[PDB]
Amino acid sequence: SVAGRAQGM
Repeated sequence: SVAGRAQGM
């Protein structure tokens, strides 16, 4: 999900 890039990991 995009939540993986929400922080940049």
